[PDB]
Amino acid sequence: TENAHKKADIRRQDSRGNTVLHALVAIADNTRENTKFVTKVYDLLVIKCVKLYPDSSLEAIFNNDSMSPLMMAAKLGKIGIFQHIIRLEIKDEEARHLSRKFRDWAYGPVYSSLYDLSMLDTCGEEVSVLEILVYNSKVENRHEMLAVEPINELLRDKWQKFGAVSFYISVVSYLIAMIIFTLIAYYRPMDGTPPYPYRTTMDYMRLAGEIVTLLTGVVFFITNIKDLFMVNSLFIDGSFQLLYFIYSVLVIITAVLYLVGIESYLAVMVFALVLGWMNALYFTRGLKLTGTYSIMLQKILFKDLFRFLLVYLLFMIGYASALVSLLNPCRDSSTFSKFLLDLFKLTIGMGDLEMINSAKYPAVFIILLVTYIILTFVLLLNMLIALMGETVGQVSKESKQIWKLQWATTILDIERSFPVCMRKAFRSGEMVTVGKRRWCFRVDEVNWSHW
Amino acid sequence: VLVIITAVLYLVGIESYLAVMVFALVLGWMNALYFTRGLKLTGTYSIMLQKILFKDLFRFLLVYLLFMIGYASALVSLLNPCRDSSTFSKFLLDLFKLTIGMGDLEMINSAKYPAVFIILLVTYIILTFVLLLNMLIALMGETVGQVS
Amino acid sequence: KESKQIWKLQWATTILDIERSFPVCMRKAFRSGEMVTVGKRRWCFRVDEVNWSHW
Repeated sequence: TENAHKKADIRRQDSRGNTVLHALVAIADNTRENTKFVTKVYDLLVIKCVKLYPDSSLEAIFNNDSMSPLMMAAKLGKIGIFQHIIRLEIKDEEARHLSRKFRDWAYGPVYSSLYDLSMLDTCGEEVSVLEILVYNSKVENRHEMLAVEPINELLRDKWQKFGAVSFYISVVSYLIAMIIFTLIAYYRPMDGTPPYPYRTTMDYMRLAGEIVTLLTGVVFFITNIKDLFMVNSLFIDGSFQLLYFIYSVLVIITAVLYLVGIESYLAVMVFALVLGWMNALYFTRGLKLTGTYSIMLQKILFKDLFRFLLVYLLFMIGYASALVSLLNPCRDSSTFSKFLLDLFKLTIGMGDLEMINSAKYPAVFIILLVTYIILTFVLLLNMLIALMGETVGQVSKESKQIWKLQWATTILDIERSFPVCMRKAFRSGEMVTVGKRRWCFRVDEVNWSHW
Repeated sequence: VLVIITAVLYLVGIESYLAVMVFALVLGWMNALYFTRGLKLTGTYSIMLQKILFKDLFRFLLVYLLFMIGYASALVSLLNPCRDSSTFSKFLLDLFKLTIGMGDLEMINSAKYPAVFIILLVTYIILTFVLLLNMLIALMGETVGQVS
Repeated sequence: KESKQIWKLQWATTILDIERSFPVCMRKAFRSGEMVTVGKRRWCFRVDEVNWSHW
């Protein structure tokens, strides 16, 4: 840096557009020794950058991906360089305007620290630190990395302002979807021959409600099966998502049955109406912030019972389609309806069959039915072993990791939902004029030492 | 529960109250078998469990009975012609029998609409089977971390 | 303890049973390790390390 022939420009990038600080982040192995000296060099360079260049700060220079060294440390999952940039308080008094941690007032036992929300909550900027902590970083250390000092309180800021509001809208917006469906059901003409001529304007009004009700079930149906291939118990516990799925299944079944021409759609249609008002009983919990261990369990409960239903129904269709292929003489195209009807009844145990006479081939019907029990009984035990093989070893760690992660994940999805006008309204942090003014955040402390 | 049910039935006018009345009498002398333990002072881990067992099975019964009343009251509303006021007694009687599996029904003929009756009954199993697993997950999601 | 023992054991157990399955001709093909001429040459294996001590 200081020489007599030619100096070294600290601001110089590379072919990757990275400066001297970014290489320090890239080698910052989260160990004992390596987290030590990188904090020494990081303080050394920036002060030297200010002393040689008072106009520009070395942190300001971005990359080919427009990344600060603080922005980069979230990507590569670095902690030691992360916790030092956040806890940045420089004694040099010339590189002071870029210091991060401050001391407001020190009335004895109570210290008033002050962290800047410079890049943590980018209100009207491109991309934030906190967004990369949630949306982009795939490093395991993101559970620890959210447990740094300001972000543990920064996430509690916008949770207190947006959590109670967004939850109450979700309760009302579900009630809107129910009252629509009540007006559909009780105002049906009910002749016995569905569908209907949709020419009456006062019947055209309730016709619009089928667009609202059905497509809401369709969106919930196709996104979750995509989310399976590719349980937010904060608001509503994970038992609701399975139950609302069963609500979603019965709607699209209902939509078929009056388009087939069978007038018995009315039983299923009011059936889901009973559940939907009784699904509202999960709204009475309020809001949950303390993580239990059953939260990770109910994902796998939803993961495999949906697999349990599809392995059921494909087997019932497949075995029914199998038995039609045995029929070499003509057989009739209406037999597959009668195979599948007589096949569902056996699993329940109705015994109201139409084709299959168990008195005809008894020694075969039993040994298929006995093995059908054994197939189903093991798939039930695959549920319990997958739960017992989960609640033992590392559930003591991960259930307090994803719960912290999902709590941070949802509140930023709420943050993306608001427009840019309402974004500036409930913004945390205050303007505190320090130096020779910024949007920093007030943090309280209590300490009995340091006298 | 069986006492207040008993008190209704001889005020309705139905003389079959006598079965339920002596039924709870059998339990009450057999409930005395929990008196033989003595007194417990050492805490086990099942003590906090049995609160949630009582917490949710009471919820499990109310989510049952409100669903049975609600679906029975639903099917009366389908009846646009006159229907009769005594049909709701016959809907609810023929609806309890399906969950047990008596098959002694009076109105609902499963031979009439078989493809609908099954897929409602299959989904009725799936509704009940998950609510049973909500018991076990709430117990397994309790006896691990901080129950110690 | 044991679930992270037999899982390590069975992971090693199966891959050697796969190794017994190939003939002697295909055995030499995907052989790990390299010839590094050391001394006054052998089939050794390269291992990386990272250490900030030892200066």
